[PDB]
Amino acid sequence: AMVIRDENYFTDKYELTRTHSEVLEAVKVVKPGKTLDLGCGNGRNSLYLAANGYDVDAWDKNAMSIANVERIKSIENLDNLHTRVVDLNNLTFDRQYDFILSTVVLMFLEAKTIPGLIANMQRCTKPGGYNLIVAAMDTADYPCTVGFPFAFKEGELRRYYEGWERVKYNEDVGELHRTDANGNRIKLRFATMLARKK
Ligand SMILES: Nc1ncnc2c1ncn2[C@@H]1O[C@H](CSCC[C@H](N)C(=O)O)[C@@H](O)[C@H]1O
Repeated sequence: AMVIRDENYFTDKYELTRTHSEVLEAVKVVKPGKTLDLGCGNGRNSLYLAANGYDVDAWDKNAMSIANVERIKSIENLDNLHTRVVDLNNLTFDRQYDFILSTVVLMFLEAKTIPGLIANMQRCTKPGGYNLIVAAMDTADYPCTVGFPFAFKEGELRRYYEGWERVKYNEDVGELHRTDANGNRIKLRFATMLARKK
């Protein structure tokens, strides 16, 4: 009978990393609706959203991760969560979405993919709908020497989203989980954006 699905629910039951903070913020303004999670991983954001009345397409290239989302989906009876194993470097999609999110994924994709992928996300977003992106940057103050095949330049994500309402946009310094030669978390700027299409 206990129907609450908070940021502890999947985290504690299935040992997932807690729901991304920007997803927890986003849902304060983005109403439940049709959702697309690009590079869903082990599902921390897709399961949280499906459990809270969003209809979610959860896509990733890691078959083991998608099997894990499927397994949890079955246990929890999340009939509004739909998984696929895909390659974002060779994918085009056509449905209309209320909300598309890609959190800490785009830096793993080929540089040639990004302009077309961003264009596809923007085209597949309903007017009034939202896109949430968090991704690594490469800047003079914080070079990306981590080996990501892609990283945003300073101002680049802003420019992609020039005609959108930027509910949140920043390029703040964050940390990777991985550590450097001295065991200190690697520091990089990340483009974080929550944007609403006009
Ligand atoms: N070419 C590709 N196509 C689809 N997914 C990819 C990809 N390259 C990396 N990924 C996925 O990107 C994810 C990065 S980890 C971040 C996962 C999730 N967005 C979260 O916030 O927890 C992994 O699940 C990885 O498999």
